[PDB]
Amino acid sequence: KPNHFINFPLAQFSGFMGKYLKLQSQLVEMGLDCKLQKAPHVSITLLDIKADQYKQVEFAIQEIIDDLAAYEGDIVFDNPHMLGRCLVLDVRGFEELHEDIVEILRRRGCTADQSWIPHCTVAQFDEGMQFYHKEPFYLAGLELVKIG
Amino acid sequence: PNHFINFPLAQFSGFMGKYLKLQSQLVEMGLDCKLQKAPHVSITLLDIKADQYKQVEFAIQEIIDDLAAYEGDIVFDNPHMLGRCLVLDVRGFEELHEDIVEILRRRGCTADQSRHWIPHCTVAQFDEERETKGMQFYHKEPFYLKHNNLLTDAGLELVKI
Repeated sequence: KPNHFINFPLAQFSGFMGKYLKLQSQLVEMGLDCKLQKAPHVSITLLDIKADQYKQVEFAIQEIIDDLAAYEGDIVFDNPHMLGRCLVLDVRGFEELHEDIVEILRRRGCTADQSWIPHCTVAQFDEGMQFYHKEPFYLAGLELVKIG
Repeated sequence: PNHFINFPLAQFSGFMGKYLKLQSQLVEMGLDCKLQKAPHVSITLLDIKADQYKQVEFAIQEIIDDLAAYEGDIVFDNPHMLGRCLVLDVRGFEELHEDIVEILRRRGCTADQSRHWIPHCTVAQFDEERETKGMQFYHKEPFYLKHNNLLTDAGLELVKI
């Protein structure tokens, strides 16, 4: 606990990438001691899973993908802020997709953490920034990825 | 093929401003490259055994004592590809290089190569022999030692690999 997680890659959103790299570029100009996040994403849910349950996760993901039009709407990124040692963005528009895939996962006997604040990691620092992107999700990007 | 003598540039806030702005442009274009964190100019490479450290420190110190002979302008320009790294050309360390090499040799340290020495400042290293977009950098740092600052600063260093 945890173990793997279900990921939503943001690298595809050329709109989001534009202002994301711009914010990272800004971190560099200030000369902060940071590690820049290379492949920006949003972790939809953590999992505690054994390899003999991978297929379940597939079907769980498969189910959401099929009914994807239900989860259309706007994704918004805003309010940069610290989260321990990470600079992070607030993500909003994945709440419905989150709680659905958690049900399905538990109904398949996948422990998936029900209880969740959706963020996007920007930079890891060793020890008032402004950002806003409103992304039309509209009309498959979901991965099982292992930690880490 | 062993050790090198280093001139760190991080204390030059003027140079640093422009060098971060250049690195920032790299990040903004989204390039697969690893930025350098402690910019520096390699002054010479040497083949040194760990019992020649004392004699290296002494050469470095011998130059530092005559640092006023090298006062002038470090000029940084021409961001260009040099192998896999993006790299700035550096000018103003030519005598300092010659001299510390001479010192190091009579101290019995083997330094430099027979090939022409060309001094650079590394901006970023790429993954696979990438491309020089029309990158543009120019800066002139004054290189002088202070007189009303007995707090002095940084300078030459001997580093591993």
